[PDB]
Amino acid sequence: NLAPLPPHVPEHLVFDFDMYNPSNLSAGVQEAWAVLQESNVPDLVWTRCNGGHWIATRGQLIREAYEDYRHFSSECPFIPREAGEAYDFIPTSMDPPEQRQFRALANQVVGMPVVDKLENRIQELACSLIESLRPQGQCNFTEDYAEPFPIRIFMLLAGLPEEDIPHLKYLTDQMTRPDGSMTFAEAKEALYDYLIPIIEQRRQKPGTDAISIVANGQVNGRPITSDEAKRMCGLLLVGGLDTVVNFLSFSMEFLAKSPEHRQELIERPERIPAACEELLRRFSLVADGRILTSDYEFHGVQLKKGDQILLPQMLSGLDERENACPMHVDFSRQKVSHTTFGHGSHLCLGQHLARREIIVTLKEWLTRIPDFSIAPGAQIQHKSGIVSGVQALPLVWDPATTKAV
Ligand code: HEM
Ligand SMILES: CC1(C)[C@@H]2CC[C@@]1(C)C(=O)C2
Ligand SMILES: [K+]
Repeated sequence: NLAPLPPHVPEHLVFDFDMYNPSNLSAGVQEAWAVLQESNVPDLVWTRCNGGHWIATRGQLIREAYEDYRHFSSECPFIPREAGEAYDFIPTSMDPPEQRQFRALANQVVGMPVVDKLENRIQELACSLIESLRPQGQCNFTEDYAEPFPIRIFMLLAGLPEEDIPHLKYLTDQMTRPDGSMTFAEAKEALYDYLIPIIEQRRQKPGTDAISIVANGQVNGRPITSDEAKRMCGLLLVGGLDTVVNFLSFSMEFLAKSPEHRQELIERPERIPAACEELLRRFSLVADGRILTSDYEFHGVQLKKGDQILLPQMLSGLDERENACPMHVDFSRQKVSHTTFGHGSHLCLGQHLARREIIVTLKEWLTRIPDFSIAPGAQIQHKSGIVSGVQALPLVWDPATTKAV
């Protein structure tokens, strides 16, 4: 259903793309979004779906807008509008200058030095999951690896019990791919209800877990408030539970369908980090945006104060003006251009954790289960939203072709 076109939006710029249910979804979600880059589609279009909003369709505009926080504010960064208005996670809902003191604190719980200290446990968990799967000759990848591997690591980092995963995962998914049972505001209220007593507990009796570190932290040398600590911890949980989880499934679906790409990584393992970057480009998965702070003419188009603009991080790397033959996965691609982890002052703080999780997965899986395929018959379905994903990924292999390490 289509919101009436506002007076200021030109009719020739209308392209009614629905970011939560794109027309071409059955072709694969990145393909469905890539319809925005077909030959006669402008660089900046308006969709009347999901309340009405702009979409930048090309890397050049996506990058420019993410650099210009004075015109394109993160105070309302999600479509639809009621989700963006309710969204108050820190640091994402803040612009410079005030955003930066909170980044610095977040970076202390998810930054490179923390990832270094988690390295052994990440390795161990990946190995244990894959060894337990190996003799079985099949798995449901999304439930059996893509979910438990990154999520258990996050719950370890945060000092949260694993049995809380089903509830937290349900709430996080309502924020990014809602099934309709909860609004964003209701899912956020429920995440905060979970965190409130845990934050108070850990301010009274600090531990060394991520929640204690945020809740007792300072920002530019003054103490964080309880409310700030909640709004930061909520975001960290969303990052831990609904990013890498989805990305792994796109990457493994691809590797299951492409024996020659797996053979490349089996024959030349040194290539894994490069392969991780090219998969992060091809199977990019996030699309959020910004709100106009004022009336502003951008690339010949009159934007009005309060308009929302979706700036899909997914699209920059898929743009043939950034990467030739963008739908082709080439592990030797010379200049891998992408904004998969975002761009500008909100560049992902979890990207070092994400890459370590991805590269360990590829190394440890291909080492033990070098040969596998999609279960015969399976019609793999994607789902689209703020973070896109894979509904189910049934894999099979012959245990005789596997290796214990
Ligand atoms: C493949 C995995 C990941 C992708 C593709 C991803 C992508 C993104 C993108 C696109 C943004 C910027 C959003 C904006 O500008 O509005 C971002 C921000 C952030 N992400 Fe990641 N993310 C991933 C993994 C993680 C993980 C594992 C964590 C935490 C455990 C995390 C924590 C953060 C935080 C805290 C921010 C906010 C930074 C700020 O606003 O200054 N992300 N992520
Ligand atoms: C868009 C994101 C991937 C980024 C980290 C989690 C997420 C859903 C946000 O709310 C900011
Ligand atoms: K808001």
